[PDB]
Amino acid sequence: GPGDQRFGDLVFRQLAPNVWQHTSYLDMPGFGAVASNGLIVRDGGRVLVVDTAWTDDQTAQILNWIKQEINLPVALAVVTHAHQDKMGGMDALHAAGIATYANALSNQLAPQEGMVAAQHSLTFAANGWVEPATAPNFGPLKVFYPGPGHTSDNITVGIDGTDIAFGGCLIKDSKAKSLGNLGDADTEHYAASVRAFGAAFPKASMIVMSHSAPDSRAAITHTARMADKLR
Amino acid sequence: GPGDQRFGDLVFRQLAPNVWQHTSYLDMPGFGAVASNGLIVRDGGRVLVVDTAWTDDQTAQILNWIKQEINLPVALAVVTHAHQDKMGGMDALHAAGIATYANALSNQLAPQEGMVAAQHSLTFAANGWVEPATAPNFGPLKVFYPGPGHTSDNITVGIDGTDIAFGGCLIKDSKAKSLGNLGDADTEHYAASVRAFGAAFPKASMIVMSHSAPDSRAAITHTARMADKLR
Amino acid sequence: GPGDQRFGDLVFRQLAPNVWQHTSYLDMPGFGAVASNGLIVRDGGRVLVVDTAWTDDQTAQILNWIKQEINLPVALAVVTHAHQDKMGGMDALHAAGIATYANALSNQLAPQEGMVAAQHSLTFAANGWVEPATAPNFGPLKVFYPGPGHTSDNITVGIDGTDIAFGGCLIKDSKAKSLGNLGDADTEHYAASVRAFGAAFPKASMIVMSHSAPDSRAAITHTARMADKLR
Amino acid sequence: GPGDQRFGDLVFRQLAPNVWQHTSYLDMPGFGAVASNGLIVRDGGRVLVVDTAWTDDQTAQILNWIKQEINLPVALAVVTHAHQDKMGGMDALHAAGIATYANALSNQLAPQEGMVAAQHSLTFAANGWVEPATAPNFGPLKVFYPGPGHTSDNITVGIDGTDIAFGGCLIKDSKAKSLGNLGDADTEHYAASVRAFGAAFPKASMIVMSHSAPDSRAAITHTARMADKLR
Amino acid sequence: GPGDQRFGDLVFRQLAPNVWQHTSYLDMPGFGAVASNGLIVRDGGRVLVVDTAWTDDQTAQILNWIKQEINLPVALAVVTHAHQDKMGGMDALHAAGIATYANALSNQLAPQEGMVAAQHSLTFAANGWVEPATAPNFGPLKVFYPGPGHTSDNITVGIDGTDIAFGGCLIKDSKAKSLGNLGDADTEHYAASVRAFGAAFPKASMIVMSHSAPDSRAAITHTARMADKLR
Amino acid sequence: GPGDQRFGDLVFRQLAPNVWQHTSYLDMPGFGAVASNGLIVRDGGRVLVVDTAWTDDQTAQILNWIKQEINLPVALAVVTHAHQDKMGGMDALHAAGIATYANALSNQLAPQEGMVAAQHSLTFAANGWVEPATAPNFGPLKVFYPGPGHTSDNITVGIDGTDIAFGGCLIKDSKAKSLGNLGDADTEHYAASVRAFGAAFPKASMIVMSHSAPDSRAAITHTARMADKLR
Amino acid sequence: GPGDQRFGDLVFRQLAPNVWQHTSYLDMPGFGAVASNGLIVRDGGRVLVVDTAWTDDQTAQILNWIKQEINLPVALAVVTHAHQDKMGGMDALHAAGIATYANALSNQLAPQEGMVAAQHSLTFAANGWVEPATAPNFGPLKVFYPGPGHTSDNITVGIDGTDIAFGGCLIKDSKAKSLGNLGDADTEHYAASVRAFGAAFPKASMIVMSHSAPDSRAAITHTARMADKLR
Amino acid sequence: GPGDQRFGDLVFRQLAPNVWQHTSYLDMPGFGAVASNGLIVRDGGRVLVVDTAWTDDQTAQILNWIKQEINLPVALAVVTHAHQDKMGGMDALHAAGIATYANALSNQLAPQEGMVAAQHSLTFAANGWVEPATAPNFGPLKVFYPGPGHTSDNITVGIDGTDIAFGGCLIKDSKAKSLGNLGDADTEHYAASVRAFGAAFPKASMIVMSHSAPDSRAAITHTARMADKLR
Ligand SMILES: [Co+2]
Ligand SMILES: [Co+2]
Ligand SMILES: [Co+2]
Ligand SMILES: [Co+2]
Ligand SMILES: [Co+2]
Ligand SMILES: [Co+2]
Ligand SMILES: [Co+2]
Ligand SMILES: [Co+2]
Ligand code: NI
Ligand code: NI
Ligand code: NI
Ligand code: NI
Ligand code: NI
Ligand code: NI
Ligand code: NI
Ligand code: NI
Ligand code: NI
Ligand code: NI
Ligand code: NI
Ligand code: NI
Ligand code: NI
Ligand code: NI
Ligand code: NI
Ligand code: NI
Ligand code: NI
Ligand code: NI
Ligand code: NI
Ligand code: NI
Ligand code: NI
Ligand code: NI
Ligand code: NI
Ligand code: NI
Ligand code: NI
Ligand code: NI
Ligand code: NI
Ligand code: NI
Ligand SMILES: [Zn+2]
Ligand SMILES: [Zn+2]
Ligand SMILES: [Zn+2]
Ligand SMILES: [Zn+2]
Ligand SMILES: [Zn+2]
Ligand SMILES: [Zn+2]
Ligand SMILES: [Zn+2]
Ligand SMILES: [Zn+2]
Repeated sequence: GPGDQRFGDLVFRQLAPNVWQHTSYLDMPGFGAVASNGLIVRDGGRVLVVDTAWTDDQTAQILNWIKQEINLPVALAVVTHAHQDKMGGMDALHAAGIATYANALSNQLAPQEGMVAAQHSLTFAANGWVEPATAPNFGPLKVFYPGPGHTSDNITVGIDGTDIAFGGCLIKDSKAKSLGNLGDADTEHYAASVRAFGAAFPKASMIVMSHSAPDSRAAITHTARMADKLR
Repeated sequence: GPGDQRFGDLVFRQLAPNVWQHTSYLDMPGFGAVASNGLIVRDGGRVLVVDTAWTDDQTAQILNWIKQEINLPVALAVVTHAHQDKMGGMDALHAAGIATYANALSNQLAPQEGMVAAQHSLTFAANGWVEPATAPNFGPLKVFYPGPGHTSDNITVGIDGTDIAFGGCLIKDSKAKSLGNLGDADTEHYAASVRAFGAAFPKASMIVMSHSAPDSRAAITHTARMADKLR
Repeated sequence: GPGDQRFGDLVFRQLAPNVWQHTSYLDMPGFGAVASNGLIVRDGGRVLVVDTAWTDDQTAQILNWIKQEINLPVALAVVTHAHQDKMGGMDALHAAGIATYANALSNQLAPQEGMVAAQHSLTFAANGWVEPATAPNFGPLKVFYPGPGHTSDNITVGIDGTDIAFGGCLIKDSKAKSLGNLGDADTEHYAASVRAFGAAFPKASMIVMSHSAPDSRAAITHTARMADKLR
Repeated sequence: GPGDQRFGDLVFRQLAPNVWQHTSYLDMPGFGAVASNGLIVRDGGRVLVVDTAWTDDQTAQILNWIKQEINLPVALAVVTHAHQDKMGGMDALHAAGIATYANALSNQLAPQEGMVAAQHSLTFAANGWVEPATAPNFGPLKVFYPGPGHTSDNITVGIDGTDIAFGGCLIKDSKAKSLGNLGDADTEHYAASVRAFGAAFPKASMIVMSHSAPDSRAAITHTARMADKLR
Repeated sequence: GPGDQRFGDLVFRQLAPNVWQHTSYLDMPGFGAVASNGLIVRDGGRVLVVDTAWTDDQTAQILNWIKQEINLPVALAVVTHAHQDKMGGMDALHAAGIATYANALSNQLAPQEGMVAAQHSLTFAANGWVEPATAPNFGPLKVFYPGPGHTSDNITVGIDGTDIAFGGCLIKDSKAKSLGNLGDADTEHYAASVRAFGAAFPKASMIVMSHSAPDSRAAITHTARMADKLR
Repeated sequence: GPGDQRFGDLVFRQLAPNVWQHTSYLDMPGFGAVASNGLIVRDGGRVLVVDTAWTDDQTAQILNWIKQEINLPVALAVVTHAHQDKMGGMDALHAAGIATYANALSNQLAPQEGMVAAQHSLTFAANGWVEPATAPNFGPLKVFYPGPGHTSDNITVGIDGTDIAFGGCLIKDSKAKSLGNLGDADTEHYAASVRAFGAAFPKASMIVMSHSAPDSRAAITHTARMADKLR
Repeated sequence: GPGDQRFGDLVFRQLAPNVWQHTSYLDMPGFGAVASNGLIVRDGGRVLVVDTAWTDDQTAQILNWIKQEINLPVALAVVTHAHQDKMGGMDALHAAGIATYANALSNQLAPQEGMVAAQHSLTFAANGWVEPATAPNFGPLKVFYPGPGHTSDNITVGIDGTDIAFGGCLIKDSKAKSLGNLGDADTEHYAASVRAFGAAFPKASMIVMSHSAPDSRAAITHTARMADKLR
Repeated sequence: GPGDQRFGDLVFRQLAPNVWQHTSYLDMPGFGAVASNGLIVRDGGRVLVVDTAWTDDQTAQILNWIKQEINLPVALAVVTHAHQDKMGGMDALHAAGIATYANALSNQLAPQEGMVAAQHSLTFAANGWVEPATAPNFGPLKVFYPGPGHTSDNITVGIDGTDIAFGGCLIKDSKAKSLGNLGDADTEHYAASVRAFGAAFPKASMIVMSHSAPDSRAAITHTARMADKLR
């Protein structure tokens, strides 16, 4: 004990001595309140953020929680693709003077997706790993592009020094009944991309995702199996 | 009763309490007067236009008919590809201060096709549906890119709250003897694109097209069959 | 009777049968709650907005008030310069699909001022009046650039069919003790610009401004006199 | 004998064995039908056009008159500034495949003036004469930029081998009561620009202008005198 | 009688009452003097040029021959790809004020090929035929892009009203021992492109090419057969 | 005690509990070893750097000294103009992943000055103070553009919470015999710019400059007097 | 005798009367000091450089060695791909005023690879050989793009008048146990690219590479065999 | 003895052991054959060229003369303004692979002047001297922008190690009757610019110019006196 901290409209669940999952909620007609998960990482003397909340106001609340509970500057934020639940709060990050990073493709896609682009673009080598020159001061954040799946631009993040890997919206939990919103999905390459994510972080035992509590590696396998049925 | 209204050089046929088909004519050496069809949609307190007439003057006549018969501001116009019969009257729309929208590819293609580009570009998700952020205030207009067919950029429009779907020049009537002008056609993907249009609006029973009176879904099937013979 | 309507955190004061002043408030350390004024114009079947509120949330409240009290589409919005109290709520307008307009210089200045640029740029003739081609569907809104003053980009708006002229932050009331925030001011040309505004709308008897209740033409004279002391 | 030829809605007056003045009319509320004048020049085996008519349709009529009465290809057209009466018919010229030329500033100004830009830009030396490299195949057309006056971009044309100089809208006849539309005028430099035009073509005895029948050099002097009263 | 006219360093052979072949020579170490052929077309009252000579000086000689023997303005020139023998004389054309046209790809390729780009870019429909809007005043010149072969950008020209088709360097004579310079060749698509050229001008009986006297359709067949051996 | 710390080839002199002056040296033929001064500021949990050293290697040594003696991340660096002694070490900062800032004009000037541009551009209001939106996380660093002097782009920095103002190369000590390198100087505005710097930081009692130990406000007065003799 | 010259931190081994191999070293955690090889070519009265050293300082030492041992201007440098060991010293070359050349793709890739781009871009024909117009004054340097392998942009250089071909990092020695760093490798096309290199320089008997002493053609064969196991 | 060498159509006069004046001629209707002068400088092991000849062919002859009489690579060429006599032969320099340099303004002006731009742009400090970073390997060539005169872009060159300064077309000989072609002249600043040139090279005793044999400093004084009469 104790339990997941409620701060404002958000929930923070500590996953590791230096890692927290931030959760925000959006009301969707019929589907109740839909949770979206991101991460907060303390690395020495600075905080790293993965994904925004649904909105600018919710994202501001994240920064407030950080200030109150951690009290270290937020050095940077990386967002995992151009959808509202991951990049809906970019303005809040920028207003706070936080350097933001996204896949170059995410920034390209941002206008048509109605999102505000990140200030900096990540570029990835042919093997999927981020080119280090485009990801300065990322520290323990290992960024990997597994290929097109949930979206064309979806990227994933592993946390060095932990057993945690963040699949974002590419990954669903081990009992999910569907792959959810496939509006921007690449049905052909989805399955391969899921498995590439698993191979990129072969030792991760806690898989964090956007819309379900952290699961085991079974989440990866189950998602890839659902994705096979699309091609 | 009564019949199709003649206004100036144009004909307007009411298809629904809030939908009219606008028809303009161009003299083509040998082929008599060739009709081109577009749509006019009343949605609450504003009018939406699909496609221009062959010319700027004819398009001005459309706007005049709207003012006389409907008397609501034309909020926007969407044009379905970069050919004279669909975008020949862009200048008239722009002179009237009407916001115009086309497929991004249509605007790219406009100069080589001798057309004036729309002021705004539509972008489509991988599944063919327009990204909502690029189509503000479209209301009941459901815009879908079925893939290359009549042209590389041809798009289609369904009207929510009705049984009407507009195939433009992609679709021919159920007894057409050919697919017409294939000067910019994608013979390989034409058939698949036609069928994608049909699947995108599976409940539509009135199929509107550029050069023939509204037909049934048989128009879709027959067009796809003719298109099969090209690949 | 009755009095100024309170809606959410905002106040709306009707100035004319088709004109309302919208007021929003921002807490400034020491200066209490500082009011910023804009305008709302009903012109036939559509609403025109002049200036946003301080914030996106407050601006959303403006749109909500319009929907409840007027129930007509907001055809466009024009913002009078790149400062928070005039352009702080651009995102809210854009999210609502409202076409936004600003001085071309305002859009140029927006990034350095930390503002979101308008979607469309206004250009002005040498005499100060907006070039009509860049201001489509403005209706009764007569837009005039009086020259540099409060800022380099500040523009003014007269409302045809009324005795109302909006000076924005260029004009202060007839008893103001100073010209306020001169952080971006052109001290040399301020006085001349104020007088140009007065001459541009010579018949206006109700002068609306950003931070004080509507005043008479004495507001113009008094502001110009204060501005003389800067050069 | 005989008199000025009426062709369609236009009037053509022969000024020289190889020069005609083309006149088109636009209805202006109160000011009756307002004439705008341009020039047509036969130079050997090709026709040169100075200025369009008010509209695209009227400009098409010019080309038709040329074909019927001269029957030589229109090698090029030069337009004298970005206003409707001079550049309102650009689309007609471009549709006919005619190479169009304007002051670089005119093309820059075209969008805000609601005009279609010329395809090619003229650049002028410090002395006001067109740089020959930017005016290929102009033949007897001597193009001169006298400085800002009626507009910032207004240019003038002399016809080599004749006593004719075209002042466009910069020049008014010797009994004009005002300088007309000063909406885009440079009141400071107008007078000097008029006199520069006169000095550029010191031997011209027939001065052609936009809105009045050809006059003598008294038109230049009288215009410059009216312009003096603006500074 | 009589024979092929020698003018300066060039040879002109009349192929039709309004068509001449222009030939220029360049010394290549070992291969003697290598001839390159282009075309000259009289169409009414103007001359059309296909391809330049090897050099600017030789191209100037072409223009001089035209002036002496035809005495009509050269309305335009089209060049068939970005190699020295086809575009080596662009500067001479531009100095003479002649509007030049090339495949858009040719202009893109011009810098790396050490060529001066044409002033205007031709764009081709999916079927290979030039989009008319990009080829104004081409008259009897029917321009067709057969696909990649000799180069990626090579285009071909048929002359309406004659039995002549110009294959440029894509086509070799019916007894050629090789396809010559394949330095920029597309060995995979060469054969298909040759046959597409033949199909595009199915009635042409005189096939003109760059490096050999006009041949029959056997030149097309033989070239395609040689090209088959590359894939 | 004790004295100025020697670290590598550099000297660090503590000016305040959170401010150090960094000094690097470059051998100039005849003028011995020429010192260039910058600043290092500790603000809470991060370090701020003003100006680089002469070279990349020397600048790397600065970062090493910071790590050893302070052990806090360098959040950002601001450089005061595009000359070797101020921006010669940009590559070292960028290699370390440090966000760099300069006057927009400095970045514009960087190529011609042979300098590497900063990653971010500072923009200044008309009154000379930096627009806050372009200077995120600057903390106690108050950046002011005094106008052209030593160079066109020279900027100055005050340190909030101290009596220190940094004039860079604009200011010389109170006994300097000349204004030094005037190769890029604005001789007309130099004097006024010096006095503007003094007025911008009216309470500063320790004036830090590039080439001489910290002096009093007499440095400002004396520099302005020398600058008067240039106009 | 004698042996390989040690100059500063570098080693120079003469391969031919006008060719030297330059070697620089970088400490890699665990892998000892890793050598990277480039070439130096004397061609008449000027020196040509292939590849930089790991660092700017090491590259400066190369230039110093050239000055001391050869004493001819370095006309140009060509770098073989965007990695530290080949382009890490670009700044040193540029500071010395040496014209630098790289594959256009290398310059495109330079930012994401953290490299400084070359000043000029090489473009290659479809057959792999450099387009001569983009490689002026290269002399005996025959530059060939074999296709993607070690990286997407890797190019190779043969030295005319010698038996030497430089494979860079594409080629490993005849007993290498792996293909080394495959972080940016194209595993699919690597093998074919290696063999293309061999075919491009079929007579070369001394194969020079980045990380091993010059070997025979067995290096090519062995590398291609290792590369086969990747696809 | 002996006299000025005639090579082809050109004359070369040796001014110093390492400096030659190159002269080319162009026939101008009435003014006989007009000479234009440039310079050739041997600096160690390479040749530097100042200005081209009137034409590409004449410029090629310059390069041929250099090869025959000096036999050293031409490292670079600098051209002194965008007029035919100074930049008419740029193509010849570029074809030979010679790096060309001009005032940035000259390159900007080149298209309108009908000139081919230099490959590299020179930028000048406020004092008129070229910024060294933009003039690599210039050696003894001291380049100075004296301000607008003959043209807006005219630059001047001094030769270190000699008593020679090249004024180009800015300077006329000590008995010239006029300032010649003032078509692009700045009549206001001409005089001051001439005197600035004189002050920039205060020790030069041989003044070289475009259209007259080398003169004394009296050429400078006399030119400045003629220029005074223009303002
Ligand atoms: Co937002
Ligand atoms: Co039109
Ligand atoms: Co906002
Ligand atoms: Co038009
Ligand atoms: Co040429
Ligand atoms: Co550096
Ligand atoms: Co470097
Ligand atoms: Co040339
Ligand atoms: Ni940044
Ligand atoms: Ni990489
Ligand atoms: Ni695939
Ligand atoms: Ni499962
Ligand atoms: Ni818009
Ligand atoms: Ni989408
Ligand atoms: Ni396909
Ligand atoms: Ni059927
Ligand atoms: Ni205007
Ligand atoms: Ni002023
Ligand atoms: Ni008062
Ligand atoms: Ni053109
Ligand atoms: Ni000129
Ligand atoms: Ni003036
Ligand atoms: Ni009079
Ligand atoms: Ni087409
Ligand atoms: Ni293919
Ligand atoms: Ni055969
Ligand atoms: Ni500001
Ligand atoms: Ni000043
Ligand atoms: Ni003193
Ligand atoms: Ni270069
Ligand atoms: Ni090539
Ligand atoms: Ni492949
Ligand atoms: Ni082996
Ligand atoms: Ni400088
Ligand atoms: Ni001046
Ligand atoms: Ni004299
Ligand atoms: Zn998503
Ligand atoms: Zn069509
Ligand atoms: Zn303000
Ligand atoms: Zn006008
Ligand atoms: Zn070729
Ligand atoms: Zn400095
Ligand atoms: Zn590598
Ligand atoms: Zn000149």
